[PDB]
Amino acid sequence: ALEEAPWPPPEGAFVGFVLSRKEPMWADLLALAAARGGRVHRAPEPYKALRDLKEARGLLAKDLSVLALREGLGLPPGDDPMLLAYLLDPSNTTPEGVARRYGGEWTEEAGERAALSERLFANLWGRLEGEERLLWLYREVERPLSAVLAHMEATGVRLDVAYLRALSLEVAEEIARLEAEVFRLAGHPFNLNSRDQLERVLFDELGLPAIGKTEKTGKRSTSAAVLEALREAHPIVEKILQYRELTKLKSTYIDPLPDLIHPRTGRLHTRFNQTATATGRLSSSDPNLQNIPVRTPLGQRIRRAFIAEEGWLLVALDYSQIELRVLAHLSGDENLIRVFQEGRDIHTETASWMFGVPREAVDPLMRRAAKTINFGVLYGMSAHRLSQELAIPYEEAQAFIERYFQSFPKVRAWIEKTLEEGRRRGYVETLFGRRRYVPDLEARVKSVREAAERMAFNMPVQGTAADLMKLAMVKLFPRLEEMGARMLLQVHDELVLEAPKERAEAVARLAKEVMEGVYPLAVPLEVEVGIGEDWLSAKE
DNA sequence: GACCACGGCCAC
DNA sequence: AACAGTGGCCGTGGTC
Ligand SMILES: O=c1[nH]c(=O)n([C@H]2C[C@H](O)[C@@H](COP(=O)(O)OP(=O)(O)OP(=O)(O)O)O2)cc1-c1cc2ccccc2o1
Ligand SMILES: [Mg+2]
Ligand SMILES: [Mg+2]
Ligand SMILES: [Mg+2]
Repeated sequence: ALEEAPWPPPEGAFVGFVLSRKEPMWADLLALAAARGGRVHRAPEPYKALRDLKEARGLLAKDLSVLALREGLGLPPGDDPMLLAYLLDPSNTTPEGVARRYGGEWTEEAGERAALSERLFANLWGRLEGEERLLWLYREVERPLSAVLAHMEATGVRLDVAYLRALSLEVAEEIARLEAEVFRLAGHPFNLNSRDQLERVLFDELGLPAIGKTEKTGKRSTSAAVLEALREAHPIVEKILQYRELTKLKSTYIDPLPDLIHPRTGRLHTRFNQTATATGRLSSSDPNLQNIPVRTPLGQRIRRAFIAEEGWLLVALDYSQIELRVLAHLSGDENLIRVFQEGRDIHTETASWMFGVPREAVDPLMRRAAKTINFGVLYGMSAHRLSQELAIPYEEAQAFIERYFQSFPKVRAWIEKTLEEGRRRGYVETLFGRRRYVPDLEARVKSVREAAERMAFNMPVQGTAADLMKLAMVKLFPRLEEMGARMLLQVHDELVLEAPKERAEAVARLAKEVMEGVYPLAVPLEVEVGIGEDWLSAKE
């Protein structure tokens, strides 16, 4: 940890390493070091020294394991003090912040990162002695999960590049037509992408009324909620919303994604961040593949670009009404449990209410609208906003929210119990004991307290569902290798797999069973599954 | 070139 | 916009 011994290190040492850049699939490995006892080992040539390691044990283990897979080396991740910190407090999200909480410094030298990994592991493992529930989540979920994510990251997903490039041009021509239509209505040209320029045109030059203001700077907002509020008080607004949709999808997905294909795989490689969220969810970045478009007809065209290798099929599995089922288990609502022990669909039921139509005539776009509504209401939405999203008088929306919860009395009782317990203990917890600390529950400004309250009772629900999915991933991944299949993506309550066409149907059937039986609840988990040549087909 | 705050908006 | 929650990436506008 200050003293130096010749490479290689002894078995079980802690590793540090420096990458030329944050993405492991794209990084040059600039330095590799390892630490054990009172000694640090430094490698003369980093790529060769990788061959010597049996596992990756230390800070950001998964990242080094991914780079090793890229080179054809099986170097699974083992212990990672970031995972210990994240289980102790999920505000622990980066090495910089962990080190300056638990007794070190994160620099840019591999040998220091290795010596830091050594101490940070000893400190945090000691803080976890006696937290049997957190130790369980570390050994049975997070640590084995890191290996699953490393393989997902190194495998990647195939993308139809020539398609997206052709699509970029069709979208550009439609963007330019819309720009010209707005310029004409404004009587002049300007930067439609400049929020501040648009504000002035809409609210000063034209007379349009300003419905709301931005948070930090108090400017007149031009957000969709504001604009759609007057989608007919001027047609220009209508075109602006269509321009925004198109430019958003072009600059975020259509244009950048094609330029991210890796030269040695032919595929697109995301990163699955395991200590990035306050609830236990994963996140995805560089690029985010958890927010690929899907809701609009153009977003659908984009999602179709995600395709199976030649000779394989994509398999898509998605839990049914997942947080609603979890809520049933957590709250013990007899009436809510029943709903699911009878195969009812509350998303479909709210849509039938919303659109005045029998359950037989709800289509997939209707039910999507009802999902946002049902979860909006659930987690604390206000009567006022609902009346505005649903386009109905204030008093009509007040009432749905009343009936929504009368249905299931035990829910509000579980909310209040969770908060009281969170006020007493400092934190709220998932079914498996994952914690989120929420101090503001006893803040003296109502607005701050009530926000903390909404964050606080959402966490056990969203975080239990994430625990279940993570555990499902951990159980499923060994069965996929034995069938010659691959795990490609996770989108919170959804998995995408890639399987040989000859094994696709068996793989689907199997993955569904594992997901549904991951951890029986007081309510059955149902999983929808589809198979197709592309990401969209598989979700149908 | 690198970093940042902000408004805004995609997904779950 | 807002008494829904959880993320990450865009362009703009700005500094060093
Ligand atoms: O606005 C939201 N707020 C929120 O907190 N979530 C959470 C809660 C859900 O259980 C979980 C998984 O989401 P999801 O798989 O899409 O939905 P569900 O599992 O409940 O239902 P199903 O699979 O169709 O049967 O994500 C989702 C949405 C939402 C709204 C929407 C509209 C379109 C497409 C997806 C959507 O997602
Ligand atoms: Mg679902
Ligand atoms: Mg889903
Ligand atoms: Mg730069």
